[PDB]
Amino acid sequence: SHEQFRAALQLVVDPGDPRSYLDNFIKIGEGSTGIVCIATVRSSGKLVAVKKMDLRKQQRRELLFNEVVIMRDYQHENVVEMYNSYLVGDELWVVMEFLEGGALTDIVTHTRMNEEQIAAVCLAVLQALSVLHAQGVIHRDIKSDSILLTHDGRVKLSDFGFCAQVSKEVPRRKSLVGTPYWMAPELISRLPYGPEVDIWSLGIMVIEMVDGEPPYFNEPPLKAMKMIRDNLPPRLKNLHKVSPSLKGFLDRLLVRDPAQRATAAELLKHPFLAKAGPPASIVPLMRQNR
Ligand SMILES: Nc1nccc(-n2cc(C(=O)N3CCC[C@@H](N)C3)c3ccc(C#CC4(O)CCCCC4)cc32)n1
Repeated sequence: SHEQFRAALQLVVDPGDPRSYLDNFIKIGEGSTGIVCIATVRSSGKLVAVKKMDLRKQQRRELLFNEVVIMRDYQHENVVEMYNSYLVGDELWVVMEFLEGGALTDIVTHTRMNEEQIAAVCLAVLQALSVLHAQGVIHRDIKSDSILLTHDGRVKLSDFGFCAQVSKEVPRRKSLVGTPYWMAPELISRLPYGPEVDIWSLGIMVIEMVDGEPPYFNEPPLKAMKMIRDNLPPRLKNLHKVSPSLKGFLDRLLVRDPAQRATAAELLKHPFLAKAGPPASIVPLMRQNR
């Protein structure tokens, strides 16, 4: 029931009304399960971002739990920091860090990134994924929209609306959740899957950074959704533009066998991630000056 769900939420969220100390709401997106705004904290003049998700308009209402239960003040240098969570009226509100460089989607649709910057983004994603897999969490929707930047080129991971916990005891999942063009091959076929789905999506995101779109991004969602199931790993339309180091690194990502996919903890020792430029390398890719 709606009311039982609201009651359960009120036991984990911070009480009261955040509209007391927030104003100048500026809308910035409609991402995953809710709209995302920016507000100023009048008590300080600082800026924060606010994810508003209405319980009434949800496919699965049970998705709202995880990001306030799993990502409850979990700190990490490469993961968007959540400050507070409130239940306002009929919507759940998440207040967090304001990442000012936009999403990575804006860069891959407008410019071409050199291997030195691809390695930077990947180093950050794997750094955060390593810890997230050790603690038992799967992102389950890693893609361009899930990656935010600061003004200084630092990269953080976001959009945990689809994440899940595995930990000990039961260690797998079988839920068909995410974005169609970015998911694993043992996804569309319901099979017990662990953190490795993320890694696969990461590989597809690598493809993004090389071409500006996931394999079969031109086909409608189901038209490609089924299309990847039988096929072998896709390959980039611009493979001639990528060095063999990137190609090897990516060849240990888009492995069809989940038991022969690489693990983020073991992917950090790879050679390609020596090409990782300082975060400043990413800075010229943002809209300040392309
Ligand atoms: N600059 C800035 N800063 C902070 C947030 C933010 N942001 C914009 C979103 C948005 O709508 N986008 C993304 C861009 C492309 C567009 N198509 C759609 C968006 C969606 C979800 C979350 C999330 C979350 C958490 O799970 C992360 C861990 C802690 C709990 C909350 C954040 C989002 N953007």
